[PDB]
Amino acid sequence: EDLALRPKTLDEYIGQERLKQKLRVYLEAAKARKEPLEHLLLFGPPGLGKTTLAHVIAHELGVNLRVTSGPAIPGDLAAILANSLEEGDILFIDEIHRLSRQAEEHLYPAMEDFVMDRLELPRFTLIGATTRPGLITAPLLSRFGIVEHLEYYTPEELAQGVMRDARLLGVRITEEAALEIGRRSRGTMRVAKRLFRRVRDFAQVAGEEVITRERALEALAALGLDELGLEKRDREILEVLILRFGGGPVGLATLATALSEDPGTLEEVHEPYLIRQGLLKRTPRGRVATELAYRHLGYPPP
Amino acid sequence: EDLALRPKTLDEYIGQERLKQKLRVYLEAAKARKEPLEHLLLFGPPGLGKTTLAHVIAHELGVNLRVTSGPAIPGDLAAILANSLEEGDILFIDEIHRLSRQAEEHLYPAMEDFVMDIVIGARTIRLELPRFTLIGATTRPGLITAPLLSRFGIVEHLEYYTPEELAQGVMRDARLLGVRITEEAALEIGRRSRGTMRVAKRLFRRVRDFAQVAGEEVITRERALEALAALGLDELGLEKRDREILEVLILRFGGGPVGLATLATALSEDPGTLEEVHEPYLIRQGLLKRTPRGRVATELAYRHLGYPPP
Amino acid sequence: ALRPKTLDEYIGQERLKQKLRVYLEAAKARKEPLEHLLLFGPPGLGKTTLAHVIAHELGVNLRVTSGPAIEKPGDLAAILANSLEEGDILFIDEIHRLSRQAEEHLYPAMEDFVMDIVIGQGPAARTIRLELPRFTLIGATTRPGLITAPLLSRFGIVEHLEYYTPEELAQGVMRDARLLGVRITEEAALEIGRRSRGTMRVAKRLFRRVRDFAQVAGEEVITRERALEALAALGLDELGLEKRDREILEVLILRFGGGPVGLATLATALSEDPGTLEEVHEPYLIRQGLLKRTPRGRVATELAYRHLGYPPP
Amino acid sequence: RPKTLDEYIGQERLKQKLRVYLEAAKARKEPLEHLLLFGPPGLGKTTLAHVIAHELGVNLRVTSGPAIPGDLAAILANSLEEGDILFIDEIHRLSRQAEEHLYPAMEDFVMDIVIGQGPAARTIRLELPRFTLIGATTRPGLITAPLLSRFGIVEHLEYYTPEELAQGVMRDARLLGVRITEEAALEIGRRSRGTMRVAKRLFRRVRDFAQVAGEEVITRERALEALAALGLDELGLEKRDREILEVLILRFGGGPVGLATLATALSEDPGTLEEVHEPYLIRQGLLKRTPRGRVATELAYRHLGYPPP
Amino acid sequence: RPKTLDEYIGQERLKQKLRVYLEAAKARKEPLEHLLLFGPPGLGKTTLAHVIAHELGVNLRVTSGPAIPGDLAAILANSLEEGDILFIDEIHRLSRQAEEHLYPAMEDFVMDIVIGQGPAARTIRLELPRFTLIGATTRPGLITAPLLSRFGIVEHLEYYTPEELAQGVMRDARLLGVRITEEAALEIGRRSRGTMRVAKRLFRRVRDFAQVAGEEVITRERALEALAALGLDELGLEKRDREILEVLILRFGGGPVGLATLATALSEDPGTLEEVHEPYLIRQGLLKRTPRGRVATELAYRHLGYPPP
DNA sequence: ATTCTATGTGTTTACCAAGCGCTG
DNA sequence: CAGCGCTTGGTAAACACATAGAAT
DNA sequence: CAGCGCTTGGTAAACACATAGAA
Ligand SMILES: Nc1ncnc2c1ncn2[C@@H]1O[C@H](COP(=O)(O)OP(=O)(O)OP(O)(O)=S)[C@@H](O)[C@H]1O
Ligand SMILES: Nc1ncnc2c1ncn2[C@@H]1O[C@H](COP(=O)(O)OP(=O)(O)OP(O)(O)=S)[C@@H](O)[C@H]1O
Ligand SMILES: Nc1ncnc2c1ncn2[C@@H]1O[C@H](COP(=O)(O)OP(=O)(O)OP(O)(O)=S)[C@@H](O)[C@H]1O
Ligand SMILES: Nc1ncnc2c1ncn2[C@@H]1O[C@H](COP(=O)(O)OP(=O)(O)OP(O)(O)=S)[C@@H](O)[C@H]1O
Ligand SMILES: Nc1ncnc2c1ncn2[C@@H]1O[C@H](COP(=O)(O)OP(=O)(O)O)[C@@H](O)[C@H]1O
Ligand SMILES: [Mg+2]
Ligand SMILES: [Mg+2]
Ligand SMILES: [Mg+2]
Ligand SMILES: [Mg+2]
Ligand SMILES: [Mg+2]
Repeated sequence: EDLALRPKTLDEYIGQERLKQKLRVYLEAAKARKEPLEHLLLFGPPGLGKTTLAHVIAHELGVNLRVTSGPAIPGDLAAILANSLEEGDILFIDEIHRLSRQAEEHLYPAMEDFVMDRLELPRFTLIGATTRPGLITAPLLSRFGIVEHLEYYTPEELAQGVMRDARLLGVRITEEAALEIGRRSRGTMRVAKRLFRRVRDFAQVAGEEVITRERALEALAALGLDELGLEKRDREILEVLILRFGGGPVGLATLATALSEDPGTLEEVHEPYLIRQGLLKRTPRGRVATELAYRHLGYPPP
Repeated sequence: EDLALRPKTLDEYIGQERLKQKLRVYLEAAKARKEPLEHLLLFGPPGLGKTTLAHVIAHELGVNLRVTSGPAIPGDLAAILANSLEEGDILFIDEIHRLSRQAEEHLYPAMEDFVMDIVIGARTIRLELPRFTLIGATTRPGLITAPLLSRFGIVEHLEYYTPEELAQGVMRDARLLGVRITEEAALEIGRRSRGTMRVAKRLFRRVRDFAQVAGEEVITRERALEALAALGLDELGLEKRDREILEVLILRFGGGPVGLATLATALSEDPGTLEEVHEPYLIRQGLLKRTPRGRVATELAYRHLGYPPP
Repeated sequence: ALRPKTLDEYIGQERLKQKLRVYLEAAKARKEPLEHLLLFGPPGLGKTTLAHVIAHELGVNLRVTSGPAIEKPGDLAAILANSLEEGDILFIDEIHRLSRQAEEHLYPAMEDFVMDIVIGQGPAARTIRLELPRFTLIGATTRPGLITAPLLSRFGIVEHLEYYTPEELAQGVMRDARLLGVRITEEAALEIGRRSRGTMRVAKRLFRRVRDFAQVAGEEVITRERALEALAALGLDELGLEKRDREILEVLILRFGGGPVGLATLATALSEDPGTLEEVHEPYLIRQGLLKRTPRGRVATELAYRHLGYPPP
Repeated sequence: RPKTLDEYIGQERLKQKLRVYLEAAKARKEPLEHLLLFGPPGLGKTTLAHVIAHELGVNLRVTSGPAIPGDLAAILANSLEEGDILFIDEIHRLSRQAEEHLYPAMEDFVMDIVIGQGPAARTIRLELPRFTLIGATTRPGLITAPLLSRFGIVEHLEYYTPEELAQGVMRDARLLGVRITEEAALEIGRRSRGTMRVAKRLFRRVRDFAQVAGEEVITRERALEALAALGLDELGLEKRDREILEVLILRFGGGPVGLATLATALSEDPGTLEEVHEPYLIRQGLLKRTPRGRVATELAYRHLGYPPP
Repeated sequence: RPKTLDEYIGQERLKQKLRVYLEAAKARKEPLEHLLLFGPPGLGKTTLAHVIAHELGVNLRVTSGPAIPGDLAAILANSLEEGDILFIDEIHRLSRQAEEHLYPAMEDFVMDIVIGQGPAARTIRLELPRFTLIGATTRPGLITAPLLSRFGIVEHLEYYTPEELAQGVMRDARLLGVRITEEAALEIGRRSRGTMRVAKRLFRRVRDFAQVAGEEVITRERALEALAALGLDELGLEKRDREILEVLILRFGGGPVGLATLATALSEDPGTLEEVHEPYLIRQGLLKRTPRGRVATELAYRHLGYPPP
């Protein structure tokens, strides 16, 4: 029924250790003096645990959470702040970058002092989660007390997440299988959950009841994933670059035409992970395959 | 009658073996747990069977399917999601990339958790949607935002077809239309296609027109070859313009690096037309190379044109 | 000006006419609408007249529309759902000018003959699939590279218009004179066609100017000499070159010896932006064989030497 | 909420023909013709619409006149199946723009929809399923001739009787769990103005009096003292209407008076006197509207126990 | 909430002349010429406006650019007194309609008022008292030449030194009742970016860390440990800016990169990188913006402990 | 209901630089 | 071996198109 | 004394002017 298995306690939250230290310090300090938290902002690549952390913060402060969104919302944002906002409650605006300039101009004046345009608003904390903080206007971006950045997870944390999701769903999986699924993940929790669900479907169709390590490996091979998590399309991109063009500078148009691919999807979907993993370089004369790409595909380095 | 005859079941779908070997597993697993399929994205070059596969998936699941177009639809998408969604029904959007960047933000909270953020009036309220499936087919996945592209549970790529699969498609279309055709004629039409099902159907229709005008009743191999030669297609599907491009490259410029503007002006052709209409298939077949110093004709071009290698 | 009404009156595109005749006959025999057609080529070759001729041959109606005319998808929906009957032909000139949002509304309209529209304007908005009659779309464009690949793959028949031989331009000029009441001879028409650049509209323009010159000269029949004098007055060589192209060739032959000159050096010598010399003057010179592009520079061919009355190398 | 036509209280004359029309429509497997229901306010035309829809076995689309021009297309194209029923309460309040968009959809079942929106864009004609439309207006005058011309069946809602009002009071008492005798409900219905809302309100007030009195059953007499304490006659006039008649008869001799002088005498707003109290003084034969003023009829003299003029 | 010019923290260069202008205007019993305050955002121009108003002894009317065209007329008519100060924060956001209504009120103290609400109607010229208008903006570019020409005094706000930021931190600590030493406040001010809000926020974070540690006094070592736990460098660069510099220098060799490639390498939004992290990397000499991409200067190499190019 | 203004986004265009061959 | 010429590729800066929020 | 002529007075029904509202 539910596949987005969100943890509810900060102890169930897994991977953001250096963020968790500061968050625990701030939350203990705010609870010690019976004072509401400062305004908080979360940003990072998609799928890393912004909304989950907002809900966990709401639970840990022990108050209610009022969830809204930027696309959902100028004259509207002045209503939720007073109509259904209690003292100490948290207002969570997910995807806050989409919020209008006029709507933003009616939000930060109510952030420094809890009054609008007098009407006394109760003590409240604003939590904003977005992928593009650069779209938030400087006046609104300057009244955020805490600004935090979400980092990529290590394979062990991804394995822990896979095991927890398996236990909640009711699937018997081994430590090594979860480690393999986490290793093949792209440092992202959502990718790990998706890969685990695909392996679960493969095992269920095959009739297996326990996902042993070899069963996980064969399921991932059927999915078409390397030891680095590369799909078939990424491997084909690297192979075309190495063979058809000698691995030297190519360019976006030439490489896209050779691969029967759109240049935009080659540049904004497939390339970033190869660049992160060190299998590709964006030389000013074009794209270049690194020695790691040569050795990963079983080719003699130049 | 109809010219876009689509298969209805996964058995009639012809040549996506690698994709089907996993799609069958996913559908069987979804049916076993009595749960709808996780969200799906189909992408690839035009003419390979994305919309047909979406309809086939809808038929296989047994649930209804609602068709939407990406260019058709920011706040509207909330209305379409809320008004006309039933538990298990598949929602299908073609050209999902054409959705504005503001209109996918509304799809963000309704794909991982099935609850929407809407404002009434009062204040903000949360509308809980039924457990549905969204299928999106697009040729440019790089125009879909990263969060939405991450919300998709299953992402698949449509690859090209072998000549035998194109021949099977031609035979199926012929038996559906009411035209008799030989195995070898269908194989020739498939070989002259550019690995695309739409191209194969179009070539078959042109050959049928030629044979019907000529008065022939059964399209044999010889009649098919005559019709294809009348169209002006080689054994690799090259037209006359492609042969002209290769001949001018080999003869006038010596086959070496030339460039785009020079080669286009030597042809009295627009360079954009040359690079976007004729060049990609020549590159795919191996008859042309985009070297850093210009366009170069490969040895395959020399052998195909019947010219001595340099 | 004057439009032919049948495929026999259409002057001089033989391979296209041979390909098109069988398609038209087959469509007529099967009592079915014709496949979608795309006509592309350089301007002035007769795309719109071919569309009208095809519409007359099929015996159906023709609705003419322009690419920039359709600003919004609502206009396209109104045209497709109301103005068109079963088997009618809708002609869009300069398809590549269509906006991509409106260009992508045509994929279902041409493949499935259904159109997806959102109506309701608020919380009551919902999607409808307007059914469409089995119409036919003919599209004319000069820049096929600006048409999206899914759209270009949906055209059943795609054809290219070629330049006219001087004899065909002479036949067109003679037809225009006969339909206009003039008494031009064959040699004058052939000369007017030769000075043309393989285009019909320029041939008609030149014939009309020669007619004006001859009429004010008092002659009742346009002889070859009168046509030559009128064309020289208009400023055209025996190959149709203007004065600017002629002086470009003169400068290249003299100031640089006719050898590899390069684009920048020649442009500076001629005091021209090398974005006008390359795309307005060079293409026709290369077409006529008067100029050659070399990895070292621009080379004037021997035919340019002979045409300009200069000694051979 | 009644469901079948036999559960409806007291529209016997209308129900007799409604049964025939509905049976004939069902036998042909064809949607019923468009229906218009006239009647004074307070008689329950929406309940009759619901009963008709249930009898036909078809869903509803309820909408009032002043609801939102273009929303008519939305409501017609969103949730209308084959033979669906659309009920437009207060159909004389529709705007002229919204009125000149419905009769195409009544005579031909085709609606023109604005598709481009925004600036002056084009429209498309769209086909709708065959449907029946029920209209309910209390002011037939504001219904234009073209709008009235497209309605196949036109019927009138008449005032109830003391017995049907008594049945309604019994139904309400049974729903609320209050014990009431037949004659008490008959008295309550008699003192109502042939309207269901008035009968229910009177029953609730009598219930309050009886409950305060600590009585477990409401009999005839207890209803009588409750209605006497409410200040009501055997005809339904309050103390204010009796005061109006007595002022008209005694102070002015019953002759023509005029709105301003009578209102000044009664210390009441002239509009309040004209639009709240007078309409039931008329319709009972107790008052007249002469061009020279307001006159009291002989029925007013008889009712108040005064000697005739 | 500072009140007088002596209580203001650190605009020594501006205060030295502002005191003279205020004294000269006060001695003449005449309001001072309209003043325009330039400066980067976050430096506190509204506090200086309040201080100026208090020193002149007149009332202040706070207004912003997008306040509501006719609201300017109201604020100029009703709430202006002889010598009153009208402060318009964010004055380059003022609409052109309100733009071509304020310059007659600055050069002649007369304004036209629309009297016929509704249709076009007519206007009447009205006389205003002699007042001073104080404008504040961060972007001088959007100030048109006619608007800039009518300001008698134009002055610039500049970034504070670490010592002035330390004084502000001490004032905030005293207001909040937290004991902090001289050197700790100096370190907090040094690790800020010449802005008061940054210093206050850093002080609050150090306060949270010290309170969790259960320390009654924030000394120097506690401040240094807290600011190290925040990933702050001696220049105030966070971990993300140092990572940007490291990626630019190591992965790309420091040469031109471009926004898209660098953002892809950092897994960041290009607009986020350009508008939130780059501006302080510049202005410190650690980054350059070439037409061929972004380049790391020698200061970046020296700062990160890397060998020079 | 139309007009106008803004902002955010998709698409195109104009430098600028680097590299390979010829050169004389 | 030191200009001259052509050819590719990427980076930033313009356009042009929409929506939405505005007043009239 | 029984029409004819005038003079007053009140009652209801029209106008005409505003606002507000809505797209
Ligand atoms: N520490 C964690 N433990 C368990 N699950 C986690 C954790 N962090 C993230 N997730 C999972 O990450 C998934 C998606 O991330 P969310 O927390 O829902 O929001 P988000 O990741 O910010 O969204 P996007 O699409 O990446 S912008 C959820 O299904 C969570 O279960
Ligand atoms: N596997 C298949 N079996 C049978 N017919 C097929 C198959 N794949 C494609 N076709 C036919 O090919 C034609 C075009 O295929 P589509 O799926 O409509 O195009 P597409 O894949 O959606 O690409 P576009 O233009 O980007 S939407 C239709 O007539 C289909 O019936
Ligand atoms: N004949 C009836 N039988 C049963 N319940 C009725 C009847 N008439 C009205 N009601 C009740 O009246 C309520 C609905 O209001 P109605 O009085 O039906 O509206 P209406 O008849 O249109 O009155 P007006 O004049 O239009 S406000 C419901 O509780 C019905 O049960
Ligand atoms: N120099 C200063 N001396 C004392 N308090 C100051 C000073 N600068 C700012 N403040 C405090 O800052 C608060 C007012 O906000 P400011 O920071 O002054 O707004 P601002 O000066 O306009 O900065 P920005 O860039 O416009 S957001 C009050 O609490 C003031 O006490
Ligand atoms: N084959 C032909 N026979 C006769 N006239 C022609 C022929 N081709 C072109 N023309 C004439 O030349 C002109 C070309 O313009 P038109 O065909 O309208 O647009 P385009 O510039 O796209 O060709 C027309 O006026 C037409 O009369
Ligand atoms: Mg986002
Ligand atoms: Mg598509
Ligand atoms: Mg054209
Ligand atoms: Mg009513
Ligand atoms: Mg500001």
